[PDB]
Amino acid sequence: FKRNKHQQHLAQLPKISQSVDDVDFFYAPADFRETLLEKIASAKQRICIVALYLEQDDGGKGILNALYEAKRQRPELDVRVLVDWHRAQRGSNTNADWYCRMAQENPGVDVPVYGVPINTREALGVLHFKGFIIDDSVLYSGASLNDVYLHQHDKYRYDRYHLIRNRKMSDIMFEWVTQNIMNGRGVNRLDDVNRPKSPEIKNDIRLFRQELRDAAYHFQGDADNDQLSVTPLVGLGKSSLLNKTIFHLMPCAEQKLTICTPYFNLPAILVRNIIQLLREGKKVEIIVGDKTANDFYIPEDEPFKIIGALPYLYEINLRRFLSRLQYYVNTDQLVVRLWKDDDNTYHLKGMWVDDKWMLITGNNLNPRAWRLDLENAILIHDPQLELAPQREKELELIREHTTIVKHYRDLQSIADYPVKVRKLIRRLRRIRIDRLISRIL
Amino acid sequence: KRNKHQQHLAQLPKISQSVDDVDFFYAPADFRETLLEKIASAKQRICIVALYLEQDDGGKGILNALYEAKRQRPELDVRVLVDWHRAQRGRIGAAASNTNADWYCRMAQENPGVDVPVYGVPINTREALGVLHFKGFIIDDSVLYSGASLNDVYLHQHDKYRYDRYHLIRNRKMSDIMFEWVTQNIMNGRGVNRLDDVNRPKSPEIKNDIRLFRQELRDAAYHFQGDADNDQLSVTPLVGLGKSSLLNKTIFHLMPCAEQKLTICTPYFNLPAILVRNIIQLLREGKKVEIIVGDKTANDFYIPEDEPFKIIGALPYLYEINLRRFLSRLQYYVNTDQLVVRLWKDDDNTYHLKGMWVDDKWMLITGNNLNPRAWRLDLENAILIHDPQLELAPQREKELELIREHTTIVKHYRDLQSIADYPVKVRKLIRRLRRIRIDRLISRIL
Amino acid sequence: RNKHQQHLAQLPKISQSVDDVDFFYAPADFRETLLEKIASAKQRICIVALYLEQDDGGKGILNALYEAKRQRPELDVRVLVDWHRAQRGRITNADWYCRMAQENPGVDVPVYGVPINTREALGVLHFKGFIIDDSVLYSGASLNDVYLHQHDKYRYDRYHLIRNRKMSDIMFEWVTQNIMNGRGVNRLDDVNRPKSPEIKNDIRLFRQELRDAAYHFQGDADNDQLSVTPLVGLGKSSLLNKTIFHLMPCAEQKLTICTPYFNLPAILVRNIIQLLREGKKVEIIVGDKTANDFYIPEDEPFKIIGALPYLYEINLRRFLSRLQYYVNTDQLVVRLWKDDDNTYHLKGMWVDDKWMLITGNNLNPRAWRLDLENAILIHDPQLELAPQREKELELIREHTTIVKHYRDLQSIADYPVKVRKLIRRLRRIRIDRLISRIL
Repeated sequence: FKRNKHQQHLAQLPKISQSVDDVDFFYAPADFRETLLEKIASAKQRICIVALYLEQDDGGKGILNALYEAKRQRPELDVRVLVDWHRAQRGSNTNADWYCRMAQENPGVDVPVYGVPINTREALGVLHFKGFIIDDSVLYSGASLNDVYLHQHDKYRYDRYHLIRNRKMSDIMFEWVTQNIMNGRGVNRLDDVNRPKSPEIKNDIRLFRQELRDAAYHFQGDADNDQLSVTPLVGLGKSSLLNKTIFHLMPCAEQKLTICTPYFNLPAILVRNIIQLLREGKKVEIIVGDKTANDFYIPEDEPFKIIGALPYLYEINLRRFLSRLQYYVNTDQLVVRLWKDDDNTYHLKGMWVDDKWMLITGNNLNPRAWRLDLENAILIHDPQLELAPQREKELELIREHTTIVKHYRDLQSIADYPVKVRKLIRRLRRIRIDRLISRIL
Repeated sequence: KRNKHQQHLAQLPKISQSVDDVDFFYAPADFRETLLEKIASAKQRICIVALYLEQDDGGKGILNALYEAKRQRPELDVRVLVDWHRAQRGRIGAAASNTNADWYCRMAQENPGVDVPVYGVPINTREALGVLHFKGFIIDDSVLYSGASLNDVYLHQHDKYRYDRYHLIRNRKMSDIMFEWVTQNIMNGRGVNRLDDVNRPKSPEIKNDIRLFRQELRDAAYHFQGDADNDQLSVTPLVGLGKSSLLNKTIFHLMPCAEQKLTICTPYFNLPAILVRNIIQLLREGKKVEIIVGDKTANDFYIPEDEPFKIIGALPYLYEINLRRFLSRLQYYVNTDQLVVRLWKDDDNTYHLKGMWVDDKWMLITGNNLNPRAWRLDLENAILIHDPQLELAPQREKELELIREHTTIVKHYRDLQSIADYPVKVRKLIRRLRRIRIDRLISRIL
Repeated sequence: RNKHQQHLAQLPKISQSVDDVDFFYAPADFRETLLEKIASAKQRICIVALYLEQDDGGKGILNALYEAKRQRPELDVRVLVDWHRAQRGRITNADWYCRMAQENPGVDVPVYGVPINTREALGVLHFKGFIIDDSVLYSGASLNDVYLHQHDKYRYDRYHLIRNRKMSDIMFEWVTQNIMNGRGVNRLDDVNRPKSPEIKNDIRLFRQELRDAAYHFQGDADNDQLSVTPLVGLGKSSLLNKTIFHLMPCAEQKLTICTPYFNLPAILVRNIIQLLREGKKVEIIVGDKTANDFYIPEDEPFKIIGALPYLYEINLRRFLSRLQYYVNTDQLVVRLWKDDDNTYHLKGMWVDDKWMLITGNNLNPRAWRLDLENAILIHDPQLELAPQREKELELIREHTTIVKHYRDLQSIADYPVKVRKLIRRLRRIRIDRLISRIL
């Protein structure tokens, strides 16, 4: 009788109904900045800002000042900021130190900044939960809050920006954050000068992480599969509902799958899916950054550092992949795009399934995100093509700064790389550490 | 003044039990009929846990009786739980075909409206590393407890049988504890998946779910308050996974409490060293030990010497080698009439007896094969009957009478064939295995 | 469920094996069984009776007790009887208990007197039970010639042996704590035993302690299996009395009652009438006046006490009179037991085929307020005792006439002259009503 197990998974997802008028796309980091400030000013009930980090720079200051200002003008407003515990406490003078100063320089005005530790050490888990919850809306982006993400000062970091007004969804997400994160073990205020040091809360974090391993949104679906819907998703570790949905989503492409990821480093299981689609005669588009649009890339004139080898390693991944699937490139089934715009940086994430599904997420679609980090998403089901104008405009602009790679040879090989890079990579591959690196970054 | 072993048993929580509410059955056919009878007359719930439920006449009989009872009483809570991996393959070496899970799907389609869910329990990511050896048919306020799975031979459909043990125990509290434990830990556990769903996942897709599930199971135990002292008839349900389970500890402590005699049934003689050490201590203390195992020919992997030999048909021989090695070392105790080893054999019927008798006072009924596999890898359970007043004596004795009826006593280890006496292909295979020391590995995984 | 079934459903119940319940059908068998169990006892013998008489029958039992204690000095032997009854003739035993103790030095068989009230007429020890190891041999019988059918004349009672560790423990332990170690219990084998007035205040405090002494134990058995529930009570609101009250309305088919002296309290009569109205059946088995132990043949010199059998007959006739309609519809059946000059002492209650109350309770106002009473309640929902239940009722009925009409019972006019005059005198001043509340 029934459909294949992949469509079944998606058909039976709980779905919240959504008005087309209540979904607003933004196409540029500057618009995103201004929208965030506007919504902070006009907020009436609550502001919940979850980000990887909020930087002690002009961009980040702008946001924190706007938060203090909104709380001053409406002291009944429920303002919370949640960032990664470990990231906020490292580069000299840290963000956490700055959050402390801010709280002292603004007495009476209550703007709590909580640090979420997803694991005992940064390398083993970070807060990749995304969402600015403002009243009945969620402004959802992969962006953290700093100069480049907000396009202060002339250089930018490209992300995606969607405002979704939806009482039920925002409640579900606000409430989930309240119970599981804010009131979770081992969450600790970063605006407290006496905040513990990581070792002191090590055991709290272990128990916290286990609590998170099966924390999921719980809500009843109110929408069928014939109408515009949104489905919030959250996950930590291999068997999360998010990861399962990402896995099942890809095979439902009857025509074409599109993927954005900053660092091309797909887990094997998602690669196998890609290859199956290509074999079934479908289309697959993959939009990644050029090595030079990576934020770790160091110009060849400057002093080379160890970390500036990452963009090269991601290129090697892309070139190996393309190499194996050049046949499908030639049939115009597989399309790989390299984004590049002077020395601006690329941070696009997401998944398009035909014209019907749009995953917006913080998920970099790499092994790290699949096991270690706390990830979330919104899954937009648009079976009636109501978002078609905006979907198409967004893809138009994403592609605008892209080259299509028509041949794996168009990508530089290790031989073409600078000498220090070349030596480093050969050393790494000798002892097989390249494989480990790709599982932790 | 009590030794640590008796202390362990004295302090076990125990549920009280009426002698009138314990019914033994002595033959696989009676067990079949009793199961069908209880399915018909069930009023509230039927929970069938088995290793497998086979797509054969015997298994069909049972599944049809389940559908029929649910049709006549739609409020009845019917569940079937079998091993995830076992349900999705043929028997070993036989021509891969339609699996049980495929059949469970057909059944559900051919009986719309009638809700008889069949769940697959994966105890580990691969069959060889954990199977569902939990046992129990929970029907209302009773548990019909056997080692038997549901197929032709276990149920003595069609003239050939597989000998197991069969006890019906009516006890509200115990059945509740077992029904509730299954509900929470298994049925609602991670990585349990319906086998009557045509779209059921494949093992690799749920691999991580199964890993987390197994860890949850590693310390899942019955929790209940004992209502009975050590002067009255009691039952104590036990469940375990892995070396330090409460079951395993109870089995370990149980054996030394034999003031007179310990009796053991196991299908495959392959005792872990720790249980062997206990046996030897009993023999040294001057006590008696009876061990009832199958002859090699009563093993279900045994292949008649006329037929084409296959690799798997070496297992009965390996179990015999284990028995012969054991007896060899303890021949002194055989001679003093302390150690008694029995070989069961009845034409080409097969032997699947499990359990432990401690004097006339304790009776462990279990699915536990008492081998290293059961000790570490599989999800095992039991009921421990404490009968300090000898109220079950008629039935206990009748059961042992009939078990022994098809047995030879082995008076000398030499009465067992040596490798030299075995068929040529067998002999060559075994010598090859022992050369590279794989015999030791085999005995820890089967 | 209605409140009556609910009461019974929620009673704590001890499980019981059908193999461990043995009925006996005749007083002689009961004697022999008692002696057998005394011989073979290994741990304890606790004999509670109204009295143990200084006659051949009673001697037999006391000698068997001394003998068993001689052969096993570690055996815990106790005898408990009524304090007041043991220290008088019929209308003393204690003196005899003293002699026995002196004639058997070294052998420790203590005889305790239990006073349930300061005067006999206001409370007697109607607790019943011979507790022997893990069994209770339960009868209404005291220990004397007729109860034990020594010497050719007998007193009909009921006899059940129930092997059950838990129940016997509960009963043995309850006796230990509440009676044996109770205030105002005193040894009757002591020549220097106090006189009632000296312990009067002890008895008052004792009685108050007894007013809410009840068995405390956890039920181990559901309502789908054979069970036993020990019950004990003193006074109107005891658990026993409540259970007797609730038991009767649970009869879906038929209620059977034995009582030696027909003198039901009004509340139990009202229940009976409700059953009859609901269309159910009620069987009542009592003694003929001549099977009463106070009955004096009409040739012999009449004495005041020999009026009691007549008063019980008047009660029966008044009851039947009011319910003759139900006699006619074959719902109400009244049986008179009579076997030459043997006497009748049957007590109990059958509810359908499912419940059997065995008790010392005469089901009269005295037993309801004044005396220390107990019982065992057998629940047999699976009809496992059906052979024995039916055999017992068969033999009980064997010496019975069915009363088909209240007029078949003699009226006061038909009674001997001295009786007739006495009764008319009593009813003139309304003392008949008082008598029925104290005997």
